[PDB]
Amino acid sequence: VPVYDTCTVPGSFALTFDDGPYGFSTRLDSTLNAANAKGSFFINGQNWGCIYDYADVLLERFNNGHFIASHTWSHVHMNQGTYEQLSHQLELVEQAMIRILGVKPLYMRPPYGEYNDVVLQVLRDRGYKGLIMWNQDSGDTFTPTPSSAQIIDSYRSFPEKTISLNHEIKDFTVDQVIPAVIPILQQKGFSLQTVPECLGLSSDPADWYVRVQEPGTRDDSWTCE
Ligand SMILES: CC(C)(C)OC(=O)NCCC(=O)NCc1ccc(C(=O)NO)cc1
Ligand SMILES: [Zn+2]
Repeated sequence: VPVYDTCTVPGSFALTFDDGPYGFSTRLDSTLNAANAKGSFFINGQNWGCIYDYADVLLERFNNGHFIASHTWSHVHMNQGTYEQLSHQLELVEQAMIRILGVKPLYMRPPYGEYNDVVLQVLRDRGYKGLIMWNQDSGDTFTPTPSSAQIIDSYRSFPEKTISLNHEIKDFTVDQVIPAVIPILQQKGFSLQTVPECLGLSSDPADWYVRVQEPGTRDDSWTCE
């Protein structure tokens, strides 16, 4: 399975967000949508909330041209897992997306940026088309953590074709950094694209997923317990 860390489209720039959705996600998506900016979201199943509790955010995201991909169910260190454990960690996110959205993801980003040959083999066997890394880190999960002002200033020098790592579980990323950096990036000529678009893969959202069935209605299976 191909590994990607840099966009190819001239002028493109990918704002990407891990570990969500979260309690600030409707604000984040409103900010992106107001600027016609597209985000790439690498979601968990049970990590900072249960994916089924975020079904409405997920449906908005899915229907507004944002890219949704897997970050594993439990945010595991994938190099420590057996083939079977990793398959289960991916399957569980696939199943949530099937129930909520009717589709399976075709892409994923490994927690901690950690992957090996077992990970790549599982992704191949499960039909994934790519493993998505990044090439600039906002620093929003560094510890000690840089200030929002510092992170915004770093964004002023991230070049074209950046795939930037952010975490939407950080309130200041949603409320301070992204509202400041969207105009910085758009006004200097960058196109805020999803990762598949910026890789010269498809710009059609339907090409980022595999349709399985019609979206389900919430029932007692929509649980992480
Ligand atoms: C147990 C918990 C989960 C609390 O934290 C950790 O152990 N962190 C280990 C940090 C690390 O090794 N490298 C830097 C890094 C890059 C990307 C990601 C990631 O997954 N972004 O979404 C995480 C870390
Ligand atoms: Zn993560």
